[PDB]
Amino acid sequence: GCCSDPRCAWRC
Repeated sequence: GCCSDPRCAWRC
């Protein structure tokens, strides 16, 4: 998942 990565979760 995207929300799995911090580089994405940053905006989750």
